[PDB]
Amino acid sequence: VMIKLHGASISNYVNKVKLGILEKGLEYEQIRIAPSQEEDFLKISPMGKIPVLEMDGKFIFESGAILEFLDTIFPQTPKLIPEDPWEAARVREISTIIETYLDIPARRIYLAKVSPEIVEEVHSTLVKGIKALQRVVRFSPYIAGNVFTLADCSGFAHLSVLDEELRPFYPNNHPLDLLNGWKEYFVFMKTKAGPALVEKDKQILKKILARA
Amino acid sequence: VMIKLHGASISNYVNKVKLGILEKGLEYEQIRIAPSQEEDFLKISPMGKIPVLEMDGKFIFESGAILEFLDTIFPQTPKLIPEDPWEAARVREISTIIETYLDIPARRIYPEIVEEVHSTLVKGIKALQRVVRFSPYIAGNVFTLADCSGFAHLSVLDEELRPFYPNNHPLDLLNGWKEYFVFMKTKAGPALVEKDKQILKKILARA
Ligand SMILES: N[C@@H](CCC(=O)N[C@@H](CS)C(=O)NCC(=O)O)C(=O)O
Ligand SMILES: N[C@@H](CCC(=O)N[C@@H](CS)C(=O)NCC(=O)O)C(=O)O
Ligand SMILES: [Cl-]
Ligand SMILES: [Cl-]
Repeated sequence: VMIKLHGASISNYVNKVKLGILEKGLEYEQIRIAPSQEEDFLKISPMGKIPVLEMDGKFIFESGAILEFLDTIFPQTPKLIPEDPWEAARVREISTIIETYLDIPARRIYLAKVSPEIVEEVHSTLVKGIKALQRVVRFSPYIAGNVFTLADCSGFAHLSVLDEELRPFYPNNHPLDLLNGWKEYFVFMKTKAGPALVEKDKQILKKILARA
Repeated sequence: VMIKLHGASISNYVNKVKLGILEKGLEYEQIRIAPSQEEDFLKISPMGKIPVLEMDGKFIFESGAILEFLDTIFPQTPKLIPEDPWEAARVREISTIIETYLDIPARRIYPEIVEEVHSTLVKGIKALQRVVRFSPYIAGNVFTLADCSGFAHLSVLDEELRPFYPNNHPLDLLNGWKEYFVFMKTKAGPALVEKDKQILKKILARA
Protein backbone atom coordinates (compact mmCIF):
# COMPACT_ATOMS: atom_id res chain seq x y z
CA VAL A 1 0.00 0.00 0.00
CA MET A 2 1.39 3.36 -1.11
CA ILE A 3 0.30 5.55 1.82
CA LYS A 4 0.69 4.74 5.52
CA LEU A 5 -0.81 7.03 8.15
CA HIS A 6 0.82 6.47 11.58
CA GLY A 7 -1.37 7.48 14.53
CA ALA A 8 -4.47 6.21 16.35
CA SER A 9 -8.01 7.39 15.59
CA ILE A 10 -8.41 9.18 18.94
CA SER A 11 -6.04 11.93 17.81
CA ASN A 12 -7.86 14.88 16.28
CA TYR A 13 -4.73 15.77 14.26
CA VAL A 14 -4.62 12.21 12.91
CA ASN A 15 -8.32 12.52 12.03
CA LYS A 16 -7.73 15.83 10.25
CA VAL A 17 -5.37 14.08 7.82
CA LYS A 18 -7.63 11.02 7.55
CA LEU A 19 -10.57 13.19 6.44
CA GLY A 20 -8.49 14.55 3.55
CA ILE A 21 -7.32 11.10 2.52
CA LEU A 22 -10.85 9.66 2.61
CA GLU A 23 -12.44 12.58 0.76
CA LYS A 24 -9.99 12.16 -2.17
CA GLY A 25 -10.59 8.40 -2.14
CA LEU A 26 -6.92 7.54 -1.69
CA GLU A 27 -5.82 4.04 -0.64
CA TYR A 28 -3.95 3.89 2.64
CA GLU A 29 -3.47 1.92 5.85
CA GLN A 30 -3.63 3.44 9.29
CA ILE A 31 -0.98 2.18 11.72
CA ARG A 32 -2.28 2.69 15.24
CA ILE A 33 0.55 3.86 17.44
CA ALA A 34 0.80 6.23 20.38
CA PRO A 35 3.14 9.22 20.56
CA SER A 36 6.62 8.38 21.89
CA GLN A 37 10.10 9.79 22.59
CA GLU A 38 11.91 6.55 21.74
CA GLU A 39 14.93 7.45 19.59
CA ASP A 40 13.55 5.21 16.83
CA PHE A 41 10.31 7.18 16.51
CA LEU A 42 12.05 10.54 16.90
CA LYS A 43 14.02 9.62 13.77
CA ILE A 44 10.81 9.82 11.70
CA SER A 45 8.87 12.22 13.94
CA PRO A 46 11.30 14.62 15.68
CA MET A 47 8.75 15.87 18.28
CA GLY A 48 7.44 12.35 18.97
CA LYS A 49 4.02 13.34 17.58
CA ILE A 50 1.36 11.71 15.50
CA PRO A 51 0.30 11.86 12.72
CA VAL A 52 3.19 10.82 10.53
CA LEU A 53 2.69 10.13 6.85
CA GLU A 54 4.88 7.47 5.34
CA MET A 55 5.29 7.30 1.61
CA ASP A 56 8.03 5.91 -0.65
CA GLY A 57 10.21 5.20 2.39
CA LYS A 58 9.95 8.88 3.36
CA PHE A 59 8.16 10.34 6.38
CA ILE A 60 6.30 13.61 6.68
CA PHE A 61 5.24 14.86 10.10
CA GLU A 62 2.83 17.66 10.99
CA SER A 63 -0.76 17.47 9.86
CA GLY A 64 -0.56 20.71 7.89
CA ALA A 65 2.57 19.79 5.91
CA ILE A 66 1.04 16.32 5.30
CA LEU A 67 -2.25 17.61 3.86
CA GLU A 68 -0.49 20.27 1.74
CA PHE A 69 1.78 17.53 0.43
CA LEU A 70 -1.06 15.13 -0.39
CA ASP A 71 -3.03 17.88 -2.11
CA THR A 72 0.04 18.71 -4.20
CA ILE A 73 0.85 15.16 -5.33
CA PHE A 74 -2.80 13.99 -5.48
CA PRO A 75 -4.64 16.99 -6.90
CA GLN A 76 -7.79 14.95 -7.70
CA THR A 77 -11.02 16.31 -6.23
CA PRO A 78 -11.52 17.79 -3.83
CA LYS A 79 -8.73 20.37 -4.01
CA LEU A 80 -7.92 20.95 -0.35
CA ILE A 81 -6.25 24.21 -1.36
CA PRO A 82 -8.50 26.09 -3.77
CA GLU A 83 -6.94 27.29 -7.01
CA ASP A 84 -8.20 30.81 -6.42
CA PRO A 85 -5.49 32.36 -4.17
CA TRP A 86 -7.90 34.54 -2.16
CA GLU A 87 -10.10 31.53 -1.38
CA ALA A 88 -6.94 29.55 -0.50
CA ALA A 89 -5.98 32.21 2.00
CA ARG A 90 -9.44 32.09 3.60
CA VAL A 91 -9.14 28.29 3.82
CA ARG A 92 -5.72 28.58 5.47
CA GLU A 93 -7.00 31.31 7.86
CA ILE A 94 -9.94 29.21 9.00
CA SER A 95 -7.75 26.23 9.71
CA THR A 96 -5.14 28.23 11.61
CA ILE A 97 -7.81 29.91 13.75
CA ILE A 98 -9.35 26.55 14.61
CA GLU A 99 -6.07 24.88 15.53
CA THR A 100 -4.11 27.74 17.01
CA TYR A 101 -6.72 29.90 18.71
CA LEU A 102 -9.33 27.30 19.66
CA ASP A 103 -7.76 23.87 20.11
CA ILE A 104 -4.47 24.94 21.69
CA PRO A 105 -6.30 26.88 24.42
CA ALA A 106 -8.92 24.16 24.92
CA ARG A 107 -6.19 21.52 25.37
CA ARG A 108 -5.19 23.31 28.57
CA ILE A 109 -8.51 22.00 29.83
CA TYR A 110 -9.55 18.74 28.20
CA LEU A 111 -6.10 17.14 28.35
CA ALA A 112 -2.32 20.11 34.02
CA LYS A 113 -4.64 21.98 36.36
CA VAL A 114 -8.20 22.61 37.24
CA SER A 115 -9.29 25.99 38.32
CA PRO A 116 -12.61 27.61 37.91
CA GLU A 117 -10.37 30.51 36.99
CA ILE A 118 -8.21 28.58 34.62
CA VAL A 119 -11.36 27.25 33.16
CA GLU A 120 -12.57 30.78 33.16
CA GLU A 121 -9.61 32.14 31.25
CA VAL A 122 -10.09 29.55 28.59
CA HIS A 123 -13.75 30.30 28.26
CA SER A 124 -12.92 33.87 27.43
CA THR A 125 -10.15 32.98 24.97
CA LEU A 126 -12.39 30.47 23.13
CA VAL A 127 -15.25 32.99 22.90
CA LYS A 128 -12.76 35.40 21.36
CA GLY A 129 -11.61 32.78 18.81
CA ILE A 130 -15.15 31.72 17.94
CA LYS A 131 -16.07 35.32 17.21
CA ALA A 132 -13.02 35.65 14.94
CA LEU A 133 -13.85 32.36 13.20
CA GLN A 134 -17.39 33.58 12.61
CA ARG A 135 -16.03 36.32 10.39
CA VAL A 136 -14.44 34.02 7.79
CA VAL A 137 -16.64 30.88 7.66
CA ARG A 138 -19.52 30.47 5.19
CA PHE A 139 -20.97 26.99 5.87
CA SER A 140 -22.52 26.95 2.40
CA PRO A 141 -22.57 24.05 3.08
CA TYR A 142 -18.87 23.45 3.78
CA ILE A 143 -17.01 25.57 6.29
CA ALA A 144 -15.28 27.79 3.71
CA GLY A 145 -17.89 27.70 0.94
CA ASN A 146 -19.61 25.31 -1.41
CA VAL A 147 -16.82 22.63 -1.69
CA PHE A 148 -14.81 20.44 0.73
CA THR A 149 -11.38 21.95 1.55
CA LEU A 150 -8.53 21.74 4.03
CA ALA A 151 -10.64 23.90 6.34
CA ASP A 152 -13.21 21.05 6.58
CA CYS A 153 -10.45 18.65 7.59
CA SER A 154 -9.41 20.96 10.46
CA GLY A 155 -12.98 22.02 11.23
CA PHE A 156 -14.60 18.60 11.43
CA ALA A 157 -11.68 16.95 13.22
CA HIS A 158 -11.11 19.69 15.81
CA LEU A 159 -14.51 21.27 16.42
CA SER A 160 -16.23 17.92 16.84
CA VAL A 161 -13.74 17.13 19.61
CA LEU A 162 -13.92 20.59 21.08
CA ASP A 163 -17.61 20.36 21.19
CA GLU A 164 -17.70 17.05 22.99
CA GLU A 165 -14.89 17.87 25.34
CA LEU A 166 -16.18 21.19 26.57
CA ARG A 167 -19.81 20.36 27.33
CA PRO A 168 -18.78 18.97 30.67
CA PHE A 169 -16.99 22.21 31.40
CA TYR A 170 -19.57 24.54 29.95
CA PRO A 171 -23.22 23.62 30.17
CA ASN A 172 -25.25 26.60 29.10
CA ASN A 173 -21.85 28.05 28.60
CA HIS A 174 -20.34 26.32 25.53
CA PRO A 175 -18.42 28.61 23.27
CA LEU A 176 -19.37 26.75 20.15
CA ASP A 177 -22.97 27.56 20.79
CA LEU A 178 -21.88 30.99 19.54
CA LEU A 179 -20.66 29.64 16.18
CA ASN A 180 -23.66 30.18 13.91
CA GLY A 181 -23.98 27.16 11.58
CA TRP A 182 -21.84 24.74 13.53
CA LYS A 183 -24.61 22.30 14.40
CA GLU A 184 -26.16 22.17 10.94
CA TYR A 185 -22.64 21.72 9.50
CA PHE A 186 -21.67 18.93 11.87
CA VAL A 187 -24.93 17.06 11.10
CA PHE A 188 -24.39 17.65 7.36
CA MET A 189 -20.83 16.35 7.44
CA LYS A 190 -22.05 13.21 9.20
CA THR A 191 -24.23 12.34 6.21
CA LYS A 192 -20.96 11.83 4.30
CA ALA A 193 -19.12 8.53 4.17
CA GLY A 194 -15.66 9.92 4.97
CA PRO A 195 -16.53 12.04 8.01
CA ALA A 196 -18.91 9.30 9.25
CA LEU A 197 -16.10 6.76 9.00
CA VAL A 198 -13.68 9.04 10.83
CA GLU A 199 -16.21 9.30 13.73
CA LYS A 200 -16.86 5.57 13.71
CA ASP A 201 -13.15 4.66 13.96
CA LYS A 202 -12.74 7.10 16.84
CA GLN A 203 -15.77 5.64 18.63
CA ILE A 204 -14.57 2.06 18.13
CA LEU A 205 -11.20 2.76 19.74
CA LYS A 206 -12.67 4.94 22.50
CA LYS A 207 -15.01 2.18 23.61
CA ILE A 208 -12.07 -0.18 23.58
CA LEU A 209 -9.69 2.07 25.53
CA ALA A 210 -12.37 2.80 28.16
CA ARG A 211 -12.04 -0.85 29.22
CA ALA A 212 -8.37 -0.16 30.03
CA VAL B 1 2.96 50.28 -3.81
CA MET B 2 0.20 47.81 -4.64
CA ILE B 3 1.07 46.12 -1.31
CA LYS B 4 0.77 47.30 2.26
CA LEU B 5 2.12 45.38 5.23
CA HIS B 6 0.27 46.33 8.42
CA GLY B 7 2.30 45.98 11.61
CA ALA B 8 5.42 47.38 13.28
CA SER B 9 8.95 45.93 13.03
CA ILE B 10 8.78 44.91 16.67
CA SER B 11 6.75 41.81 15.77
CA ASN B 12 8.54 38.69 14.68
CA TYR B 13 5.48 37.54 12.72
CA VAL B 14 5.53 40.85 10.82
CA ASN B 15 9.26 40.38 10.13
CA LYS B 16 8.61 36.88 8.83
CA VAL B 17 6.31 38.36 6.17
CA LYS B 18 8.61 41.33 5.53
CA LEU B 19 11.54 38.97 4.79
CA GLY B 20 9.52 37.21 2.12
CA ILE B 21 8.33 40.42 0.52
CA LEU B 22 11.85 41.81 0.48
CA GLU B 23 13.37 38.61 -0.94
CA LYS B 24 10.84 38.57 -3.80
CA GLY B 25 11.79 42.17 -4.69
CA LEU B 26 8.23 43.36 -4.22
CA GLU B 27 7.09 46.97 -3.91
CA TYR B 28 5.39 47.54 -0.58
CA GLU B 29 4.74 49.98 2.25
CA GLN B 30 4.99 49.05 5.89
CA ILE B 31 2.33 50.61 8.14
CA ARG B 32 3.79 50.91 11.63
CA ILE B 33 0.86 49.97 13.88
CA ALA B 34 0.38 47.96 17.06
CA PRO B 35 -2.16 45.15 17.35
CA SER B 36 -5.65 46.18 18.52
CA GLN B 37 -9.11 44.87 19.45
CA GLU B 38 -10.88 47.86 17.90
CA GLU B 39 -13.79 46.54 15.82
CA ASP B 40 -12.62 48.37 12.70
CA PHE B 41 -9.35 46.47 12.98
CA LEU B 42 -11.09 43.16 13.76
CA LYS B 43 -12.98 43.53 10.45
CA ILE B 44 -9.71 43.05 8.54
CA SER B 45 -7.91 41.01 11.22
CA PRO B 46 -10.36 38.86 13.26
CA MET B 47 -7.94 38.03 16.09
CA GLY B 48 -6.76 41.65 16.21
CA LYS B 49 -3.20 40.61 15.34
CA ILE B 50 -0.42 41.86 13.13
CA PRO B 51 0.67 41.35 10.47
CA VAL B 52 -2.07 41.98 7.96
CA LEU B 53 -1.37 42.07 4.27
CA GLU B 54 -3.39 44.40 2.08
CA MET B 55 -3.60 44.31 -1.69
CA ASP B 56 -6.38 45.18 -4.15
CA GLY B 57 -8.42 46.57 -1.25
CA LYS B 58 -8.49 43.07 0.25
CA PHE B 59 -6.87 41.79 3.44
CA ILE B 60 -5.11 38.57 4.45
CA PHE B 61 -4.15 37.88 8.04
CA GLU B 62 -1.97 35.08 9.53
CA SER B 63 1.69 35.23 8.46
CA GLY B 64 1.49 31.66 7.09
CA ALA B 65 -1.51 32.31 4.84
CA ILE B 66 0.07 35.58 3.70
CA LEU B 67 3.36 34.04 2.51
CA GLU B 68 1.58 31.04 0.91
CA PHE B 69 -0.57 33.64 -0.87
CA LEU B 70 2.39 35.75 -2.03
CA ASP B 71 4.08 32.49 -3.22
CA THR B 72 1.05 31.67 -5.32
CA ILE B 73 0.44 35.10 -6.89
CA PHE B 74 4.17 35.94 -7.27
CA PRO B 75 5.50 32.49 -8.25
CA GLN B 76 8.93 33.65 -9.43
CA THR B 77 12.20 32.70 -7.77
CA PRO B 78 12.73 32.66 -5.00
CA LYS B 79 9.88 30.18 -4.60
CA LEU B 80 8.96 30.28 -0.94
CA ILE B 81 7.42 26.83 -1.41
CA PRO B 82 9.77 24.50 -3.40
CA GLU B 83 8.57 22.83 -6.62
CA ASP B 84 9.77 19.47 -5.24
CA PRO B 85 6.87 18.36 -3.03
CA TRP B 86 9.11 16.58 -0.46
CA GLU B 87 11.30 19.66 -0.16
CA ALA B 88 8.13 21.71 0.22
CA ALA B 89 7.04 19.44 3.12
CA ARG B 90 10.43 19.95 4.74
CA VAL B 91 9.99 23.74 4.47
CA ARG B 92 6.55 23.69 6.07
CA GLU B 93 7.81 21.31 8.78
CA ILE B 94 10.71 23.61 9.71
CA SER B 95 8.46 26.65 9.85
CA THR B 96 5.86 24.87 12.03
CA ILE B 97 8.44 23.52 14.49
CA ILE B 98 10.00 26.97 14.92
CA GLU B 99 6.68 28.68 15.60
CA THR B 100 4.69 26.07 17.46
CA TYR B 101 7.44 24.26 19.41
CA LEU B 102 10.02 27.00 19.96
CA ASP B 103 8.33 30.42 19.77
CA ILE B 104 5.04 29.63 21.50
CA PRO B 105 6.74 28.10 24.57
CA ALA B 106 9.39 30.85 24.58
CA ARG B 107 6.62 33.42 24.79
CA ARG B 108 5.88 32.18 28.32
CA ILE B 109 8.94 34.24 29.23
CA TYR B 110 8.51 37.51 27.29
CA PRO B 111 7.13 32.95 37.77
CA GLU B 112 9.94 30.36 38.03
CA ILE B 113 8.66 28.13 35.18
CA VAL B 114 11.88 29.10 33.38
CA GLU B 115 13.19 25.59 34.06
CA GLU B 116 10.31 23.64 32.54
CA VAL B 117 10.53 26.04 29.60
CA HIS B 118 14.26 25.47 29.11
CA SER B 119 13.60 21.75 28.74
CA THR B 120 10.82 22.29 26.19
CA LEU B 121 13.21 24.38 24.07
CA VAL B 122 16.06 21.84 24.22
CA LYS B 123 13.54 19.27 23.00
CA GLY B 124 12.22 21.47 20.20
CA ILE B 125 15.77 22.46 19.26
CA LYS B 126 16.78 18.81 19.13
CA ALA B 127 13.87 17.99 16.78
CA LEU B 128 14.62 20.95 14.51
CA GLN B 129 18.20 19.69 14.13
CA ARG B 130 16.81 16.66 12.32
CA VAL B 131 15.24 18.60 9.42
CA VAL B 132 17.45 21.65 8.84
CA ARG B 133 20.28 21.57 6.30
CA PHE B 134 21.78 25.05 6.63
CA SER B 135 23.44 24.68 3.22
CA PRO B 136 23.46 27.63 3.44
CA TYR B 137 19.76 28.38 3.93
CA ILE B 138 17.73 26.72 6.68
CA ALA B 139 16.08 23.99 4.51
CA GLY B 140 18.77 23.65 1.85
CA ASN B 141 20.50 25.58 -0.87
CA VAL B 142 17.88 28.21 -1.70
CA PHE B 143 15.88 30.82 0.22
CA THR B 144 12.44 29.50 1.20
CA LEU B 145 9.51 30.27 3.48
CA ALA B 146 11.38 28.42 6.26
CA ASP B 147 14.04 31.15 6.13
CA CYS B 148 11.30 33.74 6.75
CA SER B 149 10.23 31.89 9.92
CA GLY B 150 13.77 30.87 10.83
CA PHE B 151 15.43 34.26 10.65
CA ALA B 152 12.45 36.14 12.12
CA HIS B 153 11.91 33.83 15.09
CA LEU B 154 15.29 32.39 15.95
CA SER B 155 17.04 35.72 16.03
CA VAL B 156 14.49 36.85 18.53
CA LEU B 157 14.70 33.73 20.55
CA ASP B 158 18.37 33.95 20.76
CA GLU B 159 18.72 37.53 21.99
CA GLU B 160 15.65 37.39 24.08
CA LEU B 161 16.86 34.36 25.98
CA ARG B 162 20.52 35.19 26.65
CA PRO B 163 19.51 36.95 29.91
CA PHE B 164 17.90 33.68 31.02
CA TYR B 165 20.48 31.10 29.94
CA PRO B 166 23.91 32.81 29.84
CA ASN B 167 25.81 29.49 29.67
CA ASN B 168 22.62 27.50 29.24
CA HIS B 169 21.16 28.60 25.87
CA PRO B 170 19.20 25.84 24.05
CA LEU B 171 19.72 27.60 20.71
CA ASP B 172 23.43 26.87 21.19
CA LEU B 173 22.58 23.19 20.75
CA LEU B 174 21.38 24.00 17.22
CA ASN B 175 24.36 23.13 15.06
CA GLY B 176 24.81 25.68 12.26
CA TRP B 177 22.63 28.45 13.73
CA LYS B 178 25.25 31.13 14.46
CA GLU B 179 26.87 30.75 11.06
CA TYR B 180 23.40 30.92 9.44
CA PHE B 181 22.54 34.08 11.40
CA VAL B 182 25.79 35.69 10.25
CA PHE B 183 25.27 34.59 6.66
CA MET B 184 21.64 35.82 6.62
CA LYS B 185 22.73 39.26 7.94
CA THR B 186 24.95 39.76 4.87
CA LYS B 187 21.90 39.64 2.59
CA ALA B 188 20.10 42.92 1.88
CA GLY B 189 16.59 41.77 2.97
CA PRO B 190 17.45 40.22 6.30
CA ALA B 191 19.87 43.12 6.99
CA LEU B 192 17.09 45.70 6.52
CA VAL B 193 14.69 43.63 8.62
CA GLU B 194 17.33 43.39 11.34
CA LYS B 195 18.22 47.09 11.18
CA ASP B 196 14.59 48.27 11.53
CA LYS B 197 14.16 45.96 14.49
CA GLN B 198 17.35 47.32 16.08
CA ILE B 199 16.40 50.94 15.52
CA LEU B 200 12.99 50.36 17.07
CA LYS B 201 14.68 48.64 20.02
CA LYS B 202 17.26 51.34 20.60
CA ILE B 203 14.51 53.92 20.31
CA LEU B 204 12.03 52.52 22.65
CA ALA B 205 14.93 51.49 24.77
CA ARG B 206 13.96 52.61 28.24
CA ALA B 207 14.31 50.17 31.12
N1 LIG C 1 1.07 20.26 15.29
C1 LIG C 1 1.03 18.82 15.28
C2 LIG C 1 0.19 18.39 16.46
C3 LIG C 1 0.29 16.89 16.62
C4 LIG C 1 -0.06 16.50 18.02
O1 LIG C 1 -0.01 17.42 19.07
N2 LIG C 1 -0.42 15.25 18.20
C5 LIG C 1 -0.66 14.74 19.50
C6 LIG C 1 -1.87 13.83 19.42
S1 LIG C 1 -1.75 12.58 20.71
C7 LIG C 1 0.56 14.03 20.00
O2 LIG C 1 1.19 13.14 19.17
N3 LIG C 1 1.02 14.30 21.20
C8 LIG C 1 2.16 13.64 21.76
C9 LIG C 1 3.17 14.64 22.26
O3 LIG C 1 2.92 15.84 22.20
O4 LIG C 1 4.25 14.27 22.74
C10 LIG C 1 0.35 18.39 14.03
O5 LIG C 1 -0.32 19.17 13.38
O6 LIG C 1 0.44 17.25 13.63
N1 LIG D 1 -0.32 33.31 14.14
C1 LIG D 1 -0.17 34.71 13.87
C2 LIG D 1 0.59 35.33 15.01
C3 LIG D 1 0.65 36.84 14.85
C4 LIG D 1 0.83 37.48 16.20
O1 LIG D 1 0.65 36.76 17.38
N2 LIG D 1 1.18 38.74 16.19
C5 LIG D 1 1.37 39.43 17.43
C6 LIG D 1 2.61 40.30 17.29
S1 LIG D 1 2.64 41.70 18.43
C7 LIG D 1 0.13 40.18 17.77
O2 LIG D 1 -0.52 40.88 16.80
N3 LIG D 1 -0.32 40.11 18.99
C8 LIG D 1 -1.47 40.88 19.37
C9 LIG D 1 -2.55 40.08 20.03
O3 LIG D 1 -2.41 38.88 20.21
O4 LIG D 1 -3.60 40.58 20.41
C10 LIG D 1 0.62 34.90 12.63
O5 LIG D 1 1.35 34.01 12.24
O6 LIG D 1 0.56 35.92 11.98
CL1 LIG E 1 -7.13 3.59 15.31
CL1 LIG F 1 8.14 49.72 12.79
